[PDB]
Amino acid sequence: QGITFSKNDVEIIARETLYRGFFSLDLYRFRHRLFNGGMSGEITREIFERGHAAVLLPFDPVRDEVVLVEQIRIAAYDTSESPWLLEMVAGMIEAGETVEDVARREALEEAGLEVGRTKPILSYLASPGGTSERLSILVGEVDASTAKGIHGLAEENEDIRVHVVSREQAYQWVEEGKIDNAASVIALQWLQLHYHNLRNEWTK
Amino acid sequence: QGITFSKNDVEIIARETLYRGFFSLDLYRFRHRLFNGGMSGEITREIFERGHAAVLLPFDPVRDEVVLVEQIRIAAYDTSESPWLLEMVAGMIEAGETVEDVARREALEEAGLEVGRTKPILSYLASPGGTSERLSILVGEVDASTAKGIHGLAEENEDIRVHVVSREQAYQWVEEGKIDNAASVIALQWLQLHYHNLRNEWTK
Ligand SMILES: [Mg+2]
Ligand SMILES: [Mg+2]
Ligand SMILES: [Mg+2]
Ligand SMILES: [Mg+2]
Repeated sequence: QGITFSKNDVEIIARETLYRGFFSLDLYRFRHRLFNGGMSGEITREIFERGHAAVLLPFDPVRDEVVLVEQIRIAAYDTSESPWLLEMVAGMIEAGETVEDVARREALEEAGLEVGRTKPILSYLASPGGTSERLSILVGEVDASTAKGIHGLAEENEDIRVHVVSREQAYQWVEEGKIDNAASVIALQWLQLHYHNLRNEWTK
Repeated sequence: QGITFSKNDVEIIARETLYRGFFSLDLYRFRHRLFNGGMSGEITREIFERGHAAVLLPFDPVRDEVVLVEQIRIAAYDTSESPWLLEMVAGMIEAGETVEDVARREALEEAGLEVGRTKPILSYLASPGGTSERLSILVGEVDASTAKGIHGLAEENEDIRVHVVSREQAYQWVEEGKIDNAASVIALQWLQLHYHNLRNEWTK
């Protein structure tokens, strides 16, 4: 069971910078084994290179509440009723940083929140046919009564409003499509599948 | 409760295509309302434009099984032990096509699967800080005993292997990180939250 081939079965011949700006787009040139027993020819794929992220689900296990952050995401505009989204605390991981240190820093900058205990949720590839981006989600213990107001770093044009909802309310917003970004959907579905055990662990 | 601002509260000044090849990278230039009042100055964001996708979770409600498709995703290479991933049937939506039309066509091309009934799962933004991509997931009724072999369009260098596993095994592979692409994580978490009702609905 499981996948068929490993890194022994693919060679990346070269990568070519197609675009270099804030982010990059790279042409990967590679060959790989085929399920029928042969080797492919040279394949090329355009890959959006934008680094990787840490994501924090801020969960108050005493109150059974979730902290959401609201901010504009212009890329949502063309397919959404509004480009302002309800999301998880999150940010890019820079060289030498840990997932958990980024999560804590962003929780303070984006929601004014201190974080207590943490546990991993899941680490996922956002859209691996066209981007390398991986996002690593943690759940962090918070006191949701301390989560309120307008945050974000103005010098980076980051304008963020905190919302506090019950867990059940956040999950219903997923089921209704009011929360519809991957990081939040994955985190809140995970929470709906693990909240009993997590609340026990964090309130004993 | 809910979001604060709408499309009336943002002005997209211009979009500039910075790169065009198979996909595009666009620079959005815009200004938007601020939570504390007033308007931002001009902000620019680089946005990866690659269209939008339909995703099909193939679920056999008689057997409580899912059909997975395996193929290489070279963008996974740098952060994964292998770039061959276990994934949902999925494909790009072309002009005029519906999510359902694409899901049914791809199920045949990628897994040799006829699909009976379908239902919506969720529609999500893959990573809206840097890409506009939206993926719309359906669950599709299949006979997993018909699922086997190698598929994909060899003329597009699409080499795909079918795997059939129990729902429980697929979900445990999500928990373990062996399935870690957003579309499959979201779909299989949804299935874990809804399978009892879905099996009752589809075996009446
Ligand atoms: Mg952020
Ligand atoms: Mg931030
Ligand atoms: Mg596909
Ligand atoms: Mg296909």
